[PDB]
Amino acid sequence: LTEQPNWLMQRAQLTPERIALIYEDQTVTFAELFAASKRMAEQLAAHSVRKGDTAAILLQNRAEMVYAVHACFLLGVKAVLLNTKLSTHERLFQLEDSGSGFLLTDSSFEKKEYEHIVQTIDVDELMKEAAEEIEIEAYMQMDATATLMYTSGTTGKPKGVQQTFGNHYFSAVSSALNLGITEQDRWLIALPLFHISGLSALFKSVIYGMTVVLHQRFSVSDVLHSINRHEVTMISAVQTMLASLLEETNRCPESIRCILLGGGPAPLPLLEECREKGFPVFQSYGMTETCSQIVTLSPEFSMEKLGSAGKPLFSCEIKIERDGQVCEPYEHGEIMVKGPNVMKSYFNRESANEASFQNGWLKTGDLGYLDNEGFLYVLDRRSDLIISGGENIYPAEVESVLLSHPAVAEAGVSGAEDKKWGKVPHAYLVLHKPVSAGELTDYCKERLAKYKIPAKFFVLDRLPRNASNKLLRNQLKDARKGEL
Amino acid sequence: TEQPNWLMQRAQLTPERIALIYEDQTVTFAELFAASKRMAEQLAAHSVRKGDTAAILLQNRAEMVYAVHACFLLGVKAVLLNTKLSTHERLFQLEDSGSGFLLTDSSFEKKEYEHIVQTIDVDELMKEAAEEIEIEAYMQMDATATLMYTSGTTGKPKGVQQTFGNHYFSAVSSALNLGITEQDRWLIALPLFHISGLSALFKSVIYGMTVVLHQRFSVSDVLHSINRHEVTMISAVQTMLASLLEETNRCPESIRCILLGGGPPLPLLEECREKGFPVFQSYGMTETCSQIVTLSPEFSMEKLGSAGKPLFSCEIKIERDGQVCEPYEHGEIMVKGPNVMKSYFNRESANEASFQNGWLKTGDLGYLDNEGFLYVLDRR
Ligand SMILES: Nc1ncnc2c1ncn2[C@@H]1O[C@H](COP(=O)(O)OC(=O)CCC(=O)c2ccccc2C(=O)O)[C@@H](O)[C@H]1O
Ligand SMILES: [N]C1=N[C]=NC2=C1N=[C]N2[C]1O[C]([C]OP([O])(=O)/O=C(\[O])[C][C]C(=O)C2=C(C([O])=O)[C]=[C][C]=[C]2)[C]([O])[C]1[O]
Ligand SMILES: [Cl-]
Ligand SMILES: [Cl-]
Ligand SMILES: [Cl-]
Ligand SMILES: [Cl-]
Ligand SMILES: [Mg+2]
Repeated sequence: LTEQPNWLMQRAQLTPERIALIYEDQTVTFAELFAASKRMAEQLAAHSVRKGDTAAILLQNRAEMVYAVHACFLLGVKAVLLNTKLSTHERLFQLEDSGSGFLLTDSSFEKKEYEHIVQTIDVDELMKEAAEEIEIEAYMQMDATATLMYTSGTTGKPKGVQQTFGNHYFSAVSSALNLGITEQDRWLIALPLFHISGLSALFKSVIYGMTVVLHQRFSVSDVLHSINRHEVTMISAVQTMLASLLEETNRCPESIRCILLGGGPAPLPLLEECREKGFPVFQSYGMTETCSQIVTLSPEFSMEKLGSAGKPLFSCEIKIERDGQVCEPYEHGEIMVKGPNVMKSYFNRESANEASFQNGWLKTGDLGYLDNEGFLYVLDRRSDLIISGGENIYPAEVESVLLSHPAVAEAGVSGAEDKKWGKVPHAYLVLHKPVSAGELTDYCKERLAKYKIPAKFFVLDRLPRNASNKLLRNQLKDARKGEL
Repeated sequence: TEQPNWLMQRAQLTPERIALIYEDQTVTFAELFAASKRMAEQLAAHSVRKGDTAAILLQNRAEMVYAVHACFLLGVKAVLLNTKLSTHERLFQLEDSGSGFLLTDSSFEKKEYEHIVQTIDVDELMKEAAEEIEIEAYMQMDATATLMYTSGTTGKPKGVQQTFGNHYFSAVSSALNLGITEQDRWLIALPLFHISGLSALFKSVIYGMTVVLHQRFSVSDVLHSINRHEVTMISAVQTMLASLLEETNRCPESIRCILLGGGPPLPLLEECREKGFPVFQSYGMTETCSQIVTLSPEFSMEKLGSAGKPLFSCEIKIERDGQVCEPYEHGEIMVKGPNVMKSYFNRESANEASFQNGWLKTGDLGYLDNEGFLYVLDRR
């Protein structure tokens, strides 16, 4: 079991002089990281931040933010990670809903807009203060909520995912049983730390005793220099980052032994060149609810199983279900997951919890299927499913064939009411060059069943997205002009 | 509170990975699961039901590995019996453990146990046809997986109840300590009824790692097996380490870790650190389901003859007269962690005497230096 020694505390005790964090070319050892985090904890403690409270963190990727997360752990305070791209309204909603009483942030955000709800605290000025030394929380309770992270689904109001210390621990372990651990391993994070893809590395770090090379943002050149300067072996990335890394290099940096690719679907041709040029890409499937990846695939299988998300990590389980009955191979249904990395429950979401759980299994809201060998193929969100005359239209499928076209930069497919059929597919595009709708229909013709092809076409400057750049399909109708 | 069966899931993930090398045949994990499922079905035919306790009296064989897993797949507590013990020593443990069955073979005399347990000849058992059964696809973390008896003086042997959870966290903690590599293969010439050997079987299904298995230790045999199968991890006691040093000058380049367990010695370590042998000194016991403290080779000159530091998730402290001991101040070593045993089987007195607030009094003595390294002395 029910408790473990604090990960950072014990890691500092075991290997004090291992590098914990590399940011901006400055280095921080685990002993230093613990000292910093303990110091920040004591400084927070002087602001009436008591054990059992809830603190929200609104920060860009800095070394200070790493301190803040650990400081909350050492104080025994639930850390709420806030997406920095949220509107003032969205931030306030999550602040209130989470029951945060504090907001750790800096001068780059308008802290004054939230004083009326929570006690705001500037990180840089907090560290300039003096404080009475406190005795930290030396033990993490495995079933205690460590961090609260909000879902970014395009359906309904965002839910707070309760991630336990146990969840994070088993995420780190399962991943390591899958990827292996060397003493020379170093992980580069250019993804935000308020997202689970970035946050989880901080826990991998102290549990493995592994150095995290931290970047505030992703630039291909800064990353490539960083990889070579620090002998980076592990890197986490989304599709666009991987695509950009291929444009700027012929060969993959020898130092890199793993590229954990997640967050969504990757186009087959992109993966095919990674195979070609020796990029060790690990396709993965996971969510905030699962504390990161829960299903991963090995470069050995990328061609063989190109479109596949892989198999469950050790200790983890997946199944495909439809109307309560388990699906046959290739039979489409809802992806359900299970394992010690799966969240406790959504915070303060009675309806969502009851509905999303069935006998210890989590309904992910994702549609997909398994092949004969059990490899997972993710399809699309169920909520975004389009029915055209009894037939199922997965927007991600049509968006993919549209995206593959050169003149098409962004594609969005939505279900519009039709008389002849239940709904009809509509394509909302952003374009690099102009494309004739004839050449476009003649492009979808060779790649899609007739009913899948978008009846009409629209053109825009941008597509409706939330703070996670996820496409808001229900808001597509409408923003702008459409030609034929 | 539960994980899918390690062997079953491992077989699902990487079916074709070698699970076992029992020279010189090979068993894939898919094969290991198939063999272990068959033996389970054959045992059920002998009225071996879930919740029962079965004793295993075998020496290092592929069939012994199947037997352990067959118990897990059946939901049967496995008692691993030391073959070097006398007959009355095993009879005591059979009575004590509450075993209903004894799995063994021709090398041991059945009907020298039949008057106390129902005996089954594993080799005979395998030849028999049996109906299919639905295996126990889940391991409960808090349920007793194996029962191993304390082979030590100062009292009648106690049965250590080792949970599936204990074994898992054992395997994980050592991984966090030693690291896992795709090309890793562990060599076990130690007896499988001792936790030093048994734990490797669990590392195998959890890591997805090949175990090269020997019956006994013979230095020439081990070195040939090391190079033929490219062993990278080796478990050994000092007698084995002194032998391998007294045979060849150069350490096989394939080996990356030599996990030394049991007692000390000090002059022998220098002969390894200078000869290129990556020896890892460790402090562990049946109670802690293997090692709980290991010592990295890089800090062996500075740490002299130290046990090392606790594995991740694990804790050690030194106590005397109920109070904590300062650095270098002697006292009893006390361990704590998810790899530490729940309780002795049917030993209420020993349980209360040995456990104080989730801490296990080891019955051993030692201290910690300024840098927190464990230096171990002796038993009471
Ligand atoms: N592989 C794949 N295919 C298709 N759809 C996919 C997908 N992976 C995720 N998804 C969809 O995104 C939803 C989950 O999004 P979030 O809840 O906000 O969190 C994540 O995306 C987890 C990804 C992640 O953690 C990551 C990202 C980048 C590099 C590494 C890692 C990592 O696992 O550590 C979900 O609903 C699903 O439909
Ligand atoms: N190191 C040391 N030192 C001193 N002492 C000791 C040590 N170690 C141990 N020790 C002792 O002994 C005992 C215990 O015993 P048992 O329980 O019976 O068993 C054991 O030991 C275990 C070990 C192991 O496991 C091994 C390994 C691992 O870890 O894995 C490897 C190899 C070998 C072995 C106690 O009591 C103490 O005291
Ligand atoms: Cl809102
Ligand atoms: Cl390591
Ligand atoms: Cl459906
Ligand atoms: Cl252990
Ligand atoms: Mg498992």
